[PDB]
Amino acid sequence: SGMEEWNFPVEYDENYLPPADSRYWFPRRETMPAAERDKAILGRLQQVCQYAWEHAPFYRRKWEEAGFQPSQLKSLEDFEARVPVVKKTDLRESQAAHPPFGDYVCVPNSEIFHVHGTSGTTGRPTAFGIGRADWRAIANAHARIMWGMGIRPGDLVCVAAVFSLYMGSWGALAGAERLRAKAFPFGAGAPGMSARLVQWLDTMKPAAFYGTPSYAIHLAEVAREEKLNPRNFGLKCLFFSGEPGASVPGVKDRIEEAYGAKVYDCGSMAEMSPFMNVAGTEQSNDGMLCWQDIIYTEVCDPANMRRVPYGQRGTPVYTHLERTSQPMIRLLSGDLTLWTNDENPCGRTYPRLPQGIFGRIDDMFTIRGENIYPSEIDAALNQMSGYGGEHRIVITRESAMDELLLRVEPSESVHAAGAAALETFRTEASHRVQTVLGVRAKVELVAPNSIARTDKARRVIDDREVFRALNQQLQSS
Amino acid sequence: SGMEEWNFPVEYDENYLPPADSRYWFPRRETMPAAERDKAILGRLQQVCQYAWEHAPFYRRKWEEAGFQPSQLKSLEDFEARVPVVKKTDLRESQAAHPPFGDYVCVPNSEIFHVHGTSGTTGRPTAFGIGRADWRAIANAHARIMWGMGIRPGDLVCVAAVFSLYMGSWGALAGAERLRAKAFPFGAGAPGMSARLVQWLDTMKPAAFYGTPSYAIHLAEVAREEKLNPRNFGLKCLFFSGEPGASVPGVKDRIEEAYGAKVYDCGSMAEMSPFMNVAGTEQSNDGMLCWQDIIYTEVCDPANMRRVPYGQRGTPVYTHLERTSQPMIRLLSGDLTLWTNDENPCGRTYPRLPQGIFGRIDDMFTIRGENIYPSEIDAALNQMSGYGGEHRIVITRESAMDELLLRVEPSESVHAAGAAALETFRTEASHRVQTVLGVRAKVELVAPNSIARTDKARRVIDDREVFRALNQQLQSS
Ligand SMILES: CC(C)(COP(=O)(O)OP(=O)(O)OC[C@H]1O[C@@H](n2cnc3c(N)ncnc32)[C@H](O)[C@@H]1OP(=O)(O)O)[C@@H](O)C(=O)NCCC(=O)NCCS
Ligand SMILES: CC(C)(COP(=O)(O)OP(=O)(O)OC[C@H]1O[C@@H](n2cnc3c(N)ncnc32)[C@H](O)[C@@H]1OP(=O)(O)O)[C@@H](O)C(=O)NCCC(=O)NCCS
Ligand SMILES: CC(C)(O)C(=O)OP(=O)(O)OC[C@H]1O[C@@H](n2cnc3c(N)ncnc32)[C@H](O)[C@@H]1O
Ligand SMILES: CC(C)(O)C(=O)OP(=O)(O)OC[C@H]1O[C@@H](n2cnc3c(N)ncnc32)[C@H](O)[C@@H]1O
Repeated sequence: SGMEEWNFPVEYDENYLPPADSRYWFPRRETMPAAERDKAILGRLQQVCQYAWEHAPFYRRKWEEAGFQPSQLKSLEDFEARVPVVKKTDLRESQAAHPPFGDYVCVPNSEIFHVHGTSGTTGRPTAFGIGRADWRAIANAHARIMWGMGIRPGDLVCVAAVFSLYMGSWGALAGAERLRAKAFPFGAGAPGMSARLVQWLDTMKPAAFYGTPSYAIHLAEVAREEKLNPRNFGLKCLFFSGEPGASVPGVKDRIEEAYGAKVYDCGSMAEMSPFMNVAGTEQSNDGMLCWQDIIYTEVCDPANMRRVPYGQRGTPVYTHLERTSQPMIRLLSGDLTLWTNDENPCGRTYPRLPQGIFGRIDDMFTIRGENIYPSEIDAALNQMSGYGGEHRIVITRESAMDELLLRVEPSESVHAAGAAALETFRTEASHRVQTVLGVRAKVELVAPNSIARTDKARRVIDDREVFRALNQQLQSS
Repeated sequence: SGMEEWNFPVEYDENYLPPADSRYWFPRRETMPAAERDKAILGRLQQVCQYAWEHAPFYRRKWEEAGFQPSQLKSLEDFEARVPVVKKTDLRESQAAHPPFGDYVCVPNSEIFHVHGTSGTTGRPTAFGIGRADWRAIANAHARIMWGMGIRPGDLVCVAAVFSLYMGSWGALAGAERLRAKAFPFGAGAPGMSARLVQWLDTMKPAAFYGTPSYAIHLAEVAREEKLNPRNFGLKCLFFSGEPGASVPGVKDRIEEAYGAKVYDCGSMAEMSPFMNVAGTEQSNDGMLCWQDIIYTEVCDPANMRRVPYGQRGTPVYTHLERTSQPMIRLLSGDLTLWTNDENPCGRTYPRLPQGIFGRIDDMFTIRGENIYPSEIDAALNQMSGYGGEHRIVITRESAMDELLLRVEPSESVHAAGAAALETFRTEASHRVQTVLGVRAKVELVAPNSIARTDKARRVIDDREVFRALNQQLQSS
């Protein structure tokens, strides 16, 4: 095949840096005939499915009840048709039965290097247990993809996303470290951090910046209040993940204008680290490329989980080709995208997402880069005695970043107990909701029976102008 | 000497794990006769001074004006008497002239791996540029010291300190990673993080925890409001840095009681990463050991910068023995400590700080693990037109963590312009002070000429009961 350092389990040369003239970090893997890479991906899929069958009782159970065995994997058509999709709810149930990391972890406990996770659910939150070898594989894949964006060794890379449970910032960091770039992990989340960060960007003048697209808009506003020019931060490129925006003109163009630098979209899911497997390149700067030999992406018809033709829309379904810990095999994203397989300006022979990722097959939405499930807001409110049985969700972006508004009904008893009791229920609901979601929601009370009861109810209003036209087009096609 | 992996520049075996029965990660370095290690430290000091002379115009300039050359370094007595101490203000001036990392950086730009830094000063803040090889040296030294605390491979290690500019959390992380412990970088600083963290500690039940001592007290209070038992977090040990507390009975004992686990003190300075060079051990659990072959600590008489005898108090002065990037040679801490050189319960032949570190030779104080210079609060306020020329500083710890209160005079003109103008000056002073300090200060206004003018003024009142007796004893001896 000629594919660079192509084996499972993967074990990249940590000293490899491509020649300075090279556009591609791995010229063969990135430009080889797609049909040839597809033969190699099938070969890999077979090893990964065999590996999961032997080390993941989660997959053995799932595949047995679907009537699938690794011996039945003969083509990519067998892969889409026979292998059932994994849902995030299955992953959550596996961990409830086999904590801390489910019976899909595969690796022994002694191999676990970092513990990360997610927020958003009531009950026990899901944990990520990333093996030592997978951390190196993620670092190596991200450095390759960041090289694709024009980021080079020695470049100062500002990671201005929270360093906590979430894989986003850790992935951009691990990528910067492997690239021999000067990683600058400023982080995020403490009120006051933005005013200090703009001083550090004016002083350090990094070549690259990573965060959420809306945070970069917020930071431009902060730099101006701080009497700083964001055009003088020395930025060559900004790359974002966590939410839609970097492939949306009314978002991307405002960032390119504020900073005078190119913006790159990247990012699938945290369960899919290396999450930059979907990422734009310096020449293919609009939307994202599907880096198929790192993670195998299939854009699927959600009714049958089969690949849609190119030029068509569907839901991304992902498979780890280079992970031994918690490998995801056909994980259903639930997102929507249009994929195409035309000639890319950068020369990479990868499928493309020309407008990035937008929209969902379910009722999930994002608030400041955080996934929000309305069923989870409903479960959190129903755990409260003072809850009056009904609520409404209003999403706005009146300033640079999202605001989540909850209009909650108090019980009649709480309302009768007076203004003090009412205010106590509101603050307790806000505390409970924030602990569950991982983000601050704004909570307001309405009259005890003022909201309509529709016994499934559609409680969410997405009032974000920047996504309105995109939400209407999902209703046209 | 028999000293394990003893060379400069250092290059540790990344695959080395000590035998499971071993108390010491490096038995020879940790238990060898002190006089023999001292001969080796002199040998190292000579290489480090020669290395700085060739690669740091900062040190060449400093030593020339002090009348010192590496050829004059023949004994540890020559080291204390001839080599002038480095002050943090010199480091700040070197960076103003030779940004980004001063002319003490030594390594070429291509070697820089991580950019960190500090807060606390008006103007350009000081940056840390840590080389790739030094990051490995820090990871390796911290894993050795964490092994000394009884932390073992496979142990889940919760790092509940902010992941941003500060070296603290990064150092505990790098240490956990090298130790083959399961690093759990939860982080800190976003309001709401504590309520979620206690859920994660109840669920993940880590063996070890890292943060500030007061944060662990705050977190115990949060676990109780969250209806959780902090005694059921599975903790074996908590290790802290950033502020005094882990060697103070009225602090340490409340933590040991709340969690039912041993507490370890550690931490010198962020400029001195690996900062755990001063750290307690599982058997020498009270106070800290000076791990002399990692960083050379000298407890000095601040009038002449010469070592005080054992049993006496002085200021720690530190020297990097295993750093090529920004190596610190005789950096004056300005802190106070009592050092002793008696037989240690763990068997380590190191000098000991039996009561940790407490007190300063200057007016610096700590607020929630953050260094605060009153001269810097004065400089920040004098940049404001609405400032009335005077203020007072009140430090309290009424709840689990410090509160910094500023009583600020508005100008007569601002006071005459009314309640609106007054409130505008207060909010702007609070914003300016927080941006400078890196921590939220509480700002209250007083009458335009109500504060006494003493043309140097002593504006700070440390009203923290937990440090009162210790502050009085510094006045006795
Ligand atoms: C960052 C985070 C911890 C803040 O918590 P929160 O409830 O949203 O907090 P608030 O809205 O009250 O904002 C607190 C501060 O965090 C900042 N902030 C909010 N969302 C942020 C984000 N996604 N990235 C960076 N900073 C963010 C705010 O601007 C504010 O600081 P400032 O007023 O000094 O500017 C939270 O949004 C989060 O965990 N997001 C994770 C999603 C994510 O970023 N994933 C994608 C990886 S790029
Ligand atoms: C963590 C930090 C960013 C918070 O900023 P701040 O101005 O102090 O913020 P606030 O006092 O308004 O507190 C905001 C939240 O951070 C938490 N917090 C405050 N100081 C903290 C600390 N040192 N460690 C962890 N969390 C901390 C608060 O408890 C609060 O969360 P909660 O109400 O949900 O519990 C700040 O204190 C800091 O940068 N400290 C660095 C010093 C340090 O920790 N160094 C030693 C390494 S161990
Ligand atoms: C991608 C990452 C690691 O930053 C992340 O947020 O992971 P997470 O698993 O928490 O959430 C993934 C979901 O957020 C949304 N999302 C993430 N990145 C993008 C993106 N770049 N564009 C459009 N939506 C995105 C998608 O709906 C996706 O299903
Ligand atoms: C040690 C570290 C990396 O956490 C840190 O805070 O580094 P920094 O350079 O910012 O500040 C060091 C100062 O904080 C105080 N400090 C840090 N750790 C301790 C400690 N363990 N005990 C008593 N004081 C401490 C000392 O006064 C010291 O001078």
